[PDB]
Amino acid sequence: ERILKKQPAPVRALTIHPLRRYESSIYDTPIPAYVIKHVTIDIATSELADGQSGSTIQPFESVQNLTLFKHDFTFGHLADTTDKKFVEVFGVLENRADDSDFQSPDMIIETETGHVYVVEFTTTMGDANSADLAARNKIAKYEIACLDRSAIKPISLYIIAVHFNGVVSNLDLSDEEVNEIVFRFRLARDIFEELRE
Ligand SMILES: [Mn+3]
Ligand SMILES: [Mn+3]
Repeated sequence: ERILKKQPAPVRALTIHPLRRYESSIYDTPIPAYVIKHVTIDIATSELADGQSGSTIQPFESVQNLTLFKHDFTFGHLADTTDKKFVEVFGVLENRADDSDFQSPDMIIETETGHVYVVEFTTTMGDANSADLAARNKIAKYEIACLDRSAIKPISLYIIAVHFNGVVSNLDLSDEEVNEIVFRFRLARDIFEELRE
């Protein structure tokens, strides 16, 4: 029996924390070798020093999944790929299903206190300004569904947008957390360019 579910109700509203720009600080860090075979990927995680950026990378990968490989690999240490829909957490609104019910952000996290956290990941091959635009596009994509459902349980909407030299996010990230996202993105780009052949 979970006593945190017995609290007075929180304000039912949508919270969006402000987007911040983060720069990576990877510097001259070893990047693991990879071997691609017809795909399977063996990543030489033995080459990394204990605790350096990249410690979340697993040595073996299997890859219909090629188009989203860069996205899924970059954020794989934070969330596995999902098809969890708004409707699985909230049910339909106004007694009629619509397109918003079947949107699927990267994460929908429910807490005992009754808040819901919606998290969306995205990438860009451009610069930091491109990453900010990508983050704002994902806010635009999910803001209507999150606002409407905040009437049921309060929602906070979080975005992580990665580029080659940093992250735009409204999470409060450490240098090491920024570096892990960027490090994985850079490696995913290297692998993807060879996979596309
Ligand atoms: Mn997704
Ligand atoms: Mn995404």
